[PDB]
Amino acid sequence: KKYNVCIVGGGSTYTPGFLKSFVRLQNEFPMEKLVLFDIDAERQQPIGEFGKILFSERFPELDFSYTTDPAEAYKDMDFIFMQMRAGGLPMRREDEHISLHLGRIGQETCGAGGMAYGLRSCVDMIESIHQIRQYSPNAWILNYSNPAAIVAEALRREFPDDNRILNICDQPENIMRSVSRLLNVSWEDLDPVYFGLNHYGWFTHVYDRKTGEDLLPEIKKIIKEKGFLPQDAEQRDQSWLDTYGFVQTMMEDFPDFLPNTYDGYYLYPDYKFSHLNPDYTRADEVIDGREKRVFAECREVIARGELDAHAEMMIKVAEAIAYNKNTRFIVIVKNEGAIANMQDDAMVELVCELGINGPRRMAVGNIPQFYLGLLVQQVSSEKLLVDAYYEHSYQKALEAFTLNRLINDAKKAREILDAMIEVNKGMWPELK
Ligand SMILES: NC(=O)c1ccc[n+]([C@@H]2O[C@H](COP(=O)([O-])OP(=O)(O)OC[C@H]3O[C@@H](n4cnc5c(N)ncnc54)[C@H](O)[C@@H]3O)[C@@H](O)[C@H]2O)c1
Ligand SMILES: O=P(O)(O)OC[C@H]1O[C@H](O)[C@H](O)[C@@H](O)[C@@H]1O
Ligand SMILES: [Mn+2]
Repeated sequence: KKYNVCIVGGGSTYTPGFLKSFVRLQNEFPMEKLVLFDIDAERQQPIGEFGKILFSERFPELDFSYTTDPAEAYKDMDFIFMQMRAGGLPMRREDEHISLHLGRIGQETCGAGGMAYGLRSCVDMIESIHQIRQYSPNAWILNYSNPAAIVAEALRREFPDDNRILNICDQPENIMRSVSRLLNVSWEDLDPVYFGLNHYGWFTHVYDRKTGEDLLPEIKKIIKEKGFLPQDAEQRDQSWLDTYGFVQTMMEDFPDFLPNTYDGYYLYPDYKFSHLNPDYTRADEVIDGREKRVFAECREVIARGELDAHAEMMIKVAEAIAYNKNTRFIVIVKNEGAIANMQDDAMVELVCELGINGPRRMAVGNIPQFYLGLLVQQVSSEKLLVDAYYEHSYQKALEAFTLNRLINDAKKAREILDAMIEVNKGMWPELK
């Protein structure tokens, strides 16, 4: 048996990493057809022409194509890999610049910039899934598209009976990968216990696979004396090294659990804002860094005619689904008791077994009071935001902005929200 796969967002900077991963895991994940879909034909073209060269060299049998036609992309598909960026990096720049220029953190998925990106994603994600369901109702939809917490909440309401949609994030695994470098072990030999929302969580235990010993006490010891580095620290930009290195401070103020690196924004908004350049942001770093290198690569290959971890995890998720492996991943799922003292309809992030029938979440119980206050505040802000999407309510958006920890003020919320409405004119829902 071989599988038909479609990548939504074929013009993404991560797509070449997917095409090379499909070649490497060719024996683990047998494919018969691959289609790159995108709404930007010119941005997707050099990536698709690079793939034709690559596939000819290393995957001749595979039938590869790139298109901007939904019918060609979504017909008779087994898996849909979604990695769109609603508004693209130019709008990510506006998310970061305007927030920082107005005295709050500007970030891709957290704060005012994340909720602005969330409103754009709600519109485009719901529109895209409806198209997909028009052609292949039973295809497994694996979504990377951000902001994941907001997208999952909106998709929960729009498709309540759809059981083949899974939102995932690679941050929990990247922390496990960083821990494996800390401990000089294979990251596949770590068994975590994790709870929280997307980009807002903590590891309560880090067990060794073979022996079951809690490695978390030793993890904090090496962090205090040596620090915390990403597993690919040699290739990472300086901003990522600072984000990972900041966990040393976080673990000294809050020593119980190993934190998701995104916790630093919510626990240290003053420090994080103080060290962010308002005129040269992370979106500019990506434009000058990853976007430039990847597109230049591809154009080098097209001109000549001849010729990782992020793309591999989604493929491994597809493998666990297609072959009913029931292996453990940290994915986003509906709560309904898994976190016992939070509401049923919250989209939370937990360890789950993954098979043909979807994620099988494991109960965590009642979380401590300190973390309950943090997560309920955030999940309420997210649910109020998609409330504004469904109700066309400016008032719901204002309450979502005010409640959020990275804004925290009603007058600042209205000031930022009004600025966001103007630049997001044709990409947001109406807010009246
Ligand atoms: N969940 C995670 O942990 C995780 C990790 C890494 C990246 N991501 C996400 O992957 C995405 C790719 O990021 P990037 O830096 O490559 O962005 P990018 O701008 O390079 O790629 C986005 C692509 O999606 C396309 N697109 C935009 N709107 C679309 C729509 N409505 N329909 C179809 N295609 C559309 C664009 O044409 C563009 O080619 C981002 O959304 C990012 O948040 C998620
Ligand atoms: O800032 P970038 O290099 O685009 O990467 C940002 C990405 O990194 C993190 O690991 C998160 O898992 C993603 O959700 C986020 O989008
Ligand atoms: Mn993520």
